[PDB]
Amino acid sequence: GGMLTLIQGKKIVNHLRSRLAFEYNGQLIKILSKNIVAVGSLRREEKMLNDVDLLIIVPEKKLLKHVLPNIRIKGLSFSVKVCGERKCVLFIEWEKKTYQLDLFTALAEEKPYAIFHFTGPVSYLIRIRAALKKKNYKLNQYGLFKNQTLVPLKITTEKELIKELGFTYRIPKKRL
DNA sequence: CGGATCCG
DNA sequence: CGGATCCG
Ligand SMILES: [Mn+2]
Repeated sequence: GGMLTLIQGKKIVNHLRSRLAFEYNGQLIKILSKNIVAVGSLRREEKMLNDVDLLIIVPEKKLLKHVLPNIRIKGLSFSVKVCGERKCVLFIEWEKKTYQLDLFTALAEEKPYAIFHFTGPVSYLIRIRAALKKKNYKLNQYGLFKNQTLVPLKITTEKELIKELGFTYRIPKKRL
């Protein structure tokens, strides 16, 4: 995959917002734009992008086996590099060039944890998770855990989650 | 099928 | 830090 400018990345994301679907028992089901979240370095507003990352919120657990393994993009030709229920890396054709598109899935209850994780950057997440680890927690893209048991937090949004964990909220571009 | 190498 | 996917 080639490099994208921030503007080029946003044009691709806007194009894909209405064009993602998946096959379920032989029927095409379109993914709702509200269930597609730009994440990764594009969400952090980096000037150049190595790839475009999209998080797909899956409303029902029964569909995880179906969404990414049967993912479809209207119009654009693409190839599958790797694909499973949780991560699918595609090489898409866009204006006569090939780019890397990373798709990730989160279930509804995981959404703020997934937004936090997939926004990154890695260095930011490592220091936050290291701090929680010393207090006997484990943080991942699925939830907050203590002794491998989910700790349910009274939060809905990524912002609420970051503050409930004990950290000041930073806008994505300022996370480092 | 698991060490290697991806993903944030 | 923590997790996902598959080449070999
Ligand atoms: Mn990325």
